[PDB]
Amino acid sequence: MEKYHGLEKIGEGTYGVVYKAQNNYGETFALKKIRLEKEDEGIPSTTIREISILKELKHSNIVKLYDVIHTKKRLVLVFEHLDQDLKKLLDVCEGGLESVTAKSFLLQLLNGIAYCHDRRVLHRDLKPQNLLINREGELKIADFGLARAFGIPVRKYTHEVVTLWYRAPDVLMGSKKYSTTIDIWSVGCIFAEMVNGAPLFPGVSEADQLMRIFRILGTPNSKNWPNVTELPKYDPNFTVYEPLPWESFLKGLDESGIDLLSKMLKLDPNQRITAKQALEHAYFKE
Repeated sequence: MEKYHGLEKIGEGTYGVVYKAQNNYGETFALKKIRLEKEDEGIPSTTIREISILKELKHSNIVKLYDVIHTKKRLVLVFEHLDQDLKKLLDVCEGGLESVTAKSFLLQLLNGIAYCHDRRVLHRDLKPQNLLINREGELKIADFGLARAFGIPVRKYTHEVVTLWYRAPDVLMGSKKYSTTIDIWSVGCIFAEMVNGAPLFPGVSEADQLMRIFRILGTPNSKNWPNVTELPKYDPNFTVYEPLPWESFLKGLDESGIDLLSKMLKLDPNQRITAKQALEHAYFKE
């Protein structure tokens, strides 16, 4: 294909396997084989087009897309290559990341998200595994925009489970709206995880996920979430929980850090801080 050789499996993304490869310039790339919704139904032309426009996303914290290779029921995406990801790093660490590093990862993640959100490009699947990191501690987000083009599939058991951990309450309760707020919730979860060394809400199912959330942040109500009642899977019979003190589940974060984090994990999507507002927070000036 396109003259690439030396493939080498290097992981398994949410849409297929990822390989490290080289072209005929010696230069390295990451090749993602897209395994999609209906594989036997071919790849619609609108999909090809939607993906190819993602080539305009050019920013220091977004994994660059170089080429879209479409061959007889075989879609391959050629991406910038990075040798490490945040999940792998969190896995080996005990107690999380040092504050200075957490901050730098947080800053760079926000910058990437902000650049995309300004162009109406959503992720809808942010998680540690999609945050790629190079030698120099630079962070690049992978997979922005693929959910819109490919749709979000129900992944292999072990993957769907990890995915729940970063899913906003409104989404778990049946919302299907287009929103930038979905990504900000994921950042909050990622933020908490860098400080604690473990996922903040590790549920095993949607329902379990929602309860783990409410058990820590409080159950929704008229004051904290007007119109939550409009969500399809909302239930007024939710066992009531009062919110826990931020300090109790955020290991000596820091004052400004807790505040910023509290703005990300607002249950009401409409009150959730944006990426660009987050970048203005005193946390990053300290």
